[PDB]
Amino acid sequence: KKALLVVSFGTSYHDTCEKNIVACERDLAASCPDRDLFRAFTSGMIIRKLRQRDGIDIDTPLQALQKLAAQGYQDVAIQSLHIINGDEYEKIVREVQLLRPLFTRLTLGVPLLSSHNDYVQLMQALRQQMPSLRQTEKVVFMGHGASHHAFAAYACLDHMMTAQRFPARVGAVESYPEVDILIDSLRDEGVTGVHLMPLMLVAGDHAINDMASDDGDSWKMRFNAAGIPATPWLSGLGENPAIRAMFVAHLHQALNM
Repeated sequence: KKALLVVSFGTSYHDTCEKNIVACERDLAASCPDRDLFRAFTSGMIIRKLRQRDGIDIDTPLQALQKLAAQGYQDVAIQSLHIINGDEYEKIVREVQLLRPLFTRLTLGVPLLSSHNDYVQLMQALRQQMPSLRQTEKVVFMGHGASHHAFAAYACLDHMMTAQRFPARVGAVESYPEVDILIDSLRDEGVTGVHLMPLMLVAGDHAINDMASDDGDSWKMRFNAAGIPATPWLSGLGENPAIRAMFVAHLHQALNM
């Protein structure tokens, strides 16, 4: 009796959830034909909202594993759908370690950016969702998170793209790298237009409001005011099959360790 537990931050937006979370959940479940698929969200705020508005009861990672032990699952494999290997992920690391004694085997895969090779692979994956570019055009990715794990990861990715001349740049909403610096920089280089894409699992309010909207504080209005027309592409990273494949590869690395 084996289980597969897929852990996300969460979203209360059904459509982007279905397109990213569920799509990742499905591929992960499908690569484990002998496991039952279970879900857990981490964000209390999202859990409460789905409960009050939809009647949906989403377990936390602690509630999910306790219910799995009560159902007789002795071996549970867990994959978290995080981009950053940081604070959210370490919280799941602790909770898994705590509840380990309830099971014969508990295994946990790691977030997207957890080694040099993940950065390499993630940049290959991102290249698959980028539209055809004019040479004065670039794609601009919008990350989220101000922790030191998150912004260093965004900077590093920007550092690698720039060095290798990948036709994209990475910024982080209200974090680093800063989009105003990026805008200045792209303007001084002669950038003609940009494609804004979320560097996030799902397209939530950050992507809808801060990245793509018509509010004057959005990244696309600020690119436009700098004379660099911006076209928003509201899709989470879960919609990209190359990213879903990285999640799968991480689940199987953990199982194989």
